[PDB]
Amino acid sequence: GLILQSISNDVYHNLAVEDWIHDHMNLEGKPVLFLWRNSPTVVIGRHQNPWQECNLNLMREEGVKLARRRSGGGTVYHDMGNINLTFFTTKKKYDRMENLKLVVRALKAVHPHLDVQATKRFDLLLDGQFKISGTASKIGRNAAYHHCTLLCGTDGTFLSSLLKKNLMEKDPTLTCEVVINAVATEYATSHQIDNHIHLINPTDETVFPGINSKAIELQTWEWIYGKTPKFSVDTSFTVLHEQSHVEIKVFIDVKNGRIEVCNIEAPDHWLPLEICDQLNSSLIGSKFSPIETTVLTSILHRTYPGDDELHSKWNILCEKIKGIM
Repeated sequence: GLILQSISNDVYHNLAVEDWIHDHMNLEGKPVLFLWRNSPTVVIGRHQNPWQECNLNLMREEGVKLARRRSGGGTVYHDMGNINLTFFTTKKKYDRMENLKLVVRALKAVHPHLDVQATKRFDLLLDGQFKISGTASKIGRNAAYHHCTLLCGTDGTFLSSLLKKNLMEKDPTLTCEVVINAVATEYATSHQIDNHIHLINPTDETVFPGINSKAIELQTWEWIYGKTPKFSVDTSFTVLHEQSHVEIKVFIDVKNGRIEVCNIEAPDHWLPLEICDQLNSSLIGSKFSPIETTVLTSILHRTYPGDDELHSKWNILCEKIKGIM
């Protein structure tokens, strides 16, 4: 048996460790539990769409990081009140359930007869209502690791905000540290080995042969965003005018975070078509994200003299545009 914890709260590092172990240490009759809490950070499954899950703009103003993990699964929000547990083992001995049950024991060993249990969809219902735990997995040819999160003190409301109830909020002394032990304890017993948690720092590559490489990688926009499977936009929105309404059309095709086909259409009478070209064009092959509003208005504020009504109608466009970038 073996139990490791991380002093760090830098998701990317705490993630790199994950692989390391999976790409390295032999879990053959040598299972490994790894526990680790991260700073506020939104994490998406391997093949998920960042722009779909979170209010990146909101996240942005918020010191809140985004990250994409090598394991499949859906999106959960991490913070200092969120306990991550990864059960590394041989592919031969992989048992999501065994793990969830393990956690329930851990849990009850700290709140005698607490209304928590496993489900069909491998999460954990507290009181049949509030959910408090998420699942994830990753399967190699010989070994497999079942990742999983626990909600001790994370804020559901501040979370709620990033979509498109807690533990301590039930029992104050359910401090993660407490739950971290309770778990480790239970895992100790379950294989019978020094109830000792081997603390670690994720950056220290004397212990971890060349890790920060991976850590940088999982951080590259190319990887975080650039992996998002092909996805398109087929929308519209109307601006007042006058006082009819002038409609706009937007149709973008994205492939690997890069725009592949951008067709932004507006009525020539309201706004010169050779502008919507300028945009569409300076946007093809560009990365899908907010647009530098200096290059933005640069486009024309130098090109087309000074029509305040022009500039004004230009914004209202960029506006609606950036509102979905």
